[PDB]
Amino acid sequence: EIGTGFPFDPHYVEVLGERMHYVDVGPRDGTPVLFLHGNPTSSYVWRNIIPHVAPTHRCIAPDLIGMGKSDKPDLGYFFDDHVRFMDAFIEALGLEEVVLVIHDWGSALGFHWAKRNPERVKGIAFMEFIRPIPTWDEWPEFARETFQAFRTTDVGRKLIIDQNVFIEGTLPCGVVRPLTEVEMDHYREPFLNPVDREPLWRFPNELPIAGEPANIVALVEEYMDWLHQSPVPKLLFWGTPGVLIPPAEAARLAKSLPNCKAVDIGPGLNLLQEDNPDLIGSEIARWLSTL
Ligand SMILES: [Cl-]
Repeated sequence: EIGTGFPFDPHYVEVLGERMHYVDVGPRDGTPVLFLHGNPTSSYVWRNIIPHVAPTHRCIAPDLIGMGKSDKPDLGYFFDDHVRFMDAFIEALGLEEVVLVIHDWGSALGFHWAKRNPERVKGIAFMEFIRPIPTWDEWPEFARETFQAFRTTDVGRKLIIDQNVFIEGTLPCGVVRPLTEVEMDHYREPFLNPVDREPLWRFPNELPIAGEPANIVALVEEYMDWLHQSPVPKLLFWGTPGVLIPPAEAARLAKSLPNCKAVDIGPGLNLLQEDNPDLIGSEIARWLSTL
């Protein structure tokens, strides 16, 4: 039974005029472990991983601005807006050195932060993360047509803003096991008002695919170059068939990235946390003990 509950007291901090919500559990001392979720999830995606880590480490898991239980201002919710809010969140909590556990757009946030603050990062655990996607040929027909549809201000907004397709359609397609309606309700909660679904649409329009948008492709190429040269301890989780990171890509990264341990979680698509939380949390705790 994969737990469906979210038993964490809410914490809030004011960041750039907006309230950001975060989970904060574990001992107050030591190096903190910072969990960054992506699209279209929240700290909820970490709920069954954090308990493997909280016995011996501080766990901080924020909700991105406009997502989860964080405030929802009238922004475009560009990656750049998320960079500003996450930078500020980390300083507002007074974090110095951290370990990162990051996923999907959370990973783009983490890597881009790590690149800009390499002396402050003691380890990075990552999974199903954002890397440049050279061609649409890498995706199957349905995914290709859907995400190409997403990347317009007409049909894309109709699908994601009006019809809430990213939550009701895409999200369960990123999990091998069937999500329950209780879990779905936790993922749905932040976007019950359609005007609040703006981040769900801007994120796929930011994905670095076949060279566009050029600025996001450049930013991501930068932090990937950094990641290939830094000796920071790395822990890569991957599954089969995977989505952003197919088994061949995981193998490549496992050998080419310095100081990288790779863990096969078994069956998985994008939300690896929902398919093997026990192994992911267990391995993160284990890996942490070696840092
Ligand atoms: Cl996305």
